[PDB]
Amino acid sequence: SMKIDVVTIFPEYLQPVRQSLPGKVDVAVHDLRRWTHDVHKSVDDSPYGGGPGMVMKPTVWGDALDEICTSETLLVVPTPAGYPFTQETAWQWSTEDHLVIACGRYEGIDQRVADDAATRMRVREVSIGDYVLNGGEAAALVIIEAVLRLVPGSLLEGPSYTRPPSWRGMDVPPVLLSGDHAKIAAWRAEQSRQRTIERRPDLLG
Amino acid sequence: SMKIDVVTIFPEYLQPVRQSLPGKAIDAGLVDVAVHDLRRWTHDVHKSVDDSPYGGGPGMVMKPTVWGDALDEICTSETLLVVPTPAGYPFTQETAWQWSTEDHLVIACGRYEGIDQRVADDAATRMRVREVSIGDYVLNGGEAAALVIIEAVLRLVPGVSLLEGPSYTRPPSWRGMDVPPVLLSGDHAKIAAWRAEQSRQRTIERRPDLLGFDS
Ligand SMILES: Nc1ccccc1-c1cnco1
Ligand SMILES: Nc1ccccc1-c1cnco1
Repeated sequence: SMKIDVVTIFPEYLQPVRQSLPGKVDVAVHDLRRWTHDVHKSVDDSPYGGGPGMVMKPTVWGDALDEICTSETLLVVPTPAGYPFTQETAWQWSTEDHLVIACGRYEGIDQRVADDAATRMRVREVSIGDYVLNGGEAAALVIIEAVLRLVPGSLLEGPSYTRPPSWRGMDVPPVLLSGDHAKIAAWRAEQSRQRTIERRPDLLG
Repeated sequence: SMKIDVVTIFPEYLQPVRQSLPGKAIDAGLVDVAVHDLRRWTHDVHKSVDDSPYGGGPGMVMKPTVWGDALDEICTSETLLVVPTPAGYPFTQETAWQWSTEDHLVIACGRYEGIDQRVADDAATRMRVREVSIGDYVLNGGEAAALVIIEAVLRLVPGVSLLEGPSYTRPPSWRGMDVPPVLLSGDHAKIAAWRAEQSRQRTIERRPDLLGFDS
């Protein structure tokens, strides 16, 4: 049984993932503006030390996490400056009772929010890849998907084929129709080797 | 002006593209994003898009016939066909910059155990095709990757190294935690330096690979 709370100023981004799950795991989405202070519902402010963009306010985020998090919570913060989120990470988090995902803008959440939370609960700042998003919402979607599909409920993969055996002048590799399953395995292994060399030589060292 | 077509068996799942950066870009007319139900190109009553794999293995493979018809209608020779897949070349910031100047992106979202390889092979005889991974984690399908790609690319469209260090804003003291004094000093040189040192610490600790170190 896993509970996921997402906090975001774009709550509608996450509805189409909440309404996708089967046997209700529970996924709840919260509008950050619930915890604003002022009639203007301000969530960000100018960065100390100058610079472009805006930093998300610690007083707002602090109130939101205070309400939603407990000592058992794993607080996940998608950020370009995060540790890499991997399948290993997904496996670890799949056994957790409570994930809270804090979605911020690219510019960031005041660092004191995470630092303060970390004195009471486990906090994980994570990046899903080396590209820049405008905010953490899309990364939250990726994390939610990768984690939840592992909830009870190396080399690259090579090419796959299905019917028909011949399509637009291209035949399915005859070995796959051979009924020689040791040979098929060996062929697939060689396809995986070639593809890993070509596309992901980093995986080979 | 850019056109993005997304083809998926879950068109409703691509509706998050309607807010945030992408939504604003669409509203401002800098991009048009159209989502297509793959099952529109089926002809049987059960609208079957998948079948069991040749050679054996777990799960199902998406049929080339349906994809071929869909891509025939949506793509031209100028199209950049994007296929998210765990076995793809890495999608990076460099890729996002490159695709940001494209006139037409078509994103094919796969489900089950993948799309028959001949779909990509056939398309490549007629247009540029890019199979890409957005990271080494396993998704159920290409839909979430499409959303990531769209966001990363659209924020670079005209009109729309080292890790970033910590950022701070008001108030200067919060829960007994103070903003680093150097940031309040207005000394642009000392601030630039502190920020450089923070990023170094963070990059070495979290992403040593960026600086050419192990793990
Ligand atoms: N660029 C970002 C901006 C804001 C929140 C997360 C990210 C992110 C996470 N992984 C890659 O990018
Ligand atoms: N795992 C997947 C399954 C289907 C379509 C894309 C992916 C993917 C791409 N990059 C990471 O995951």
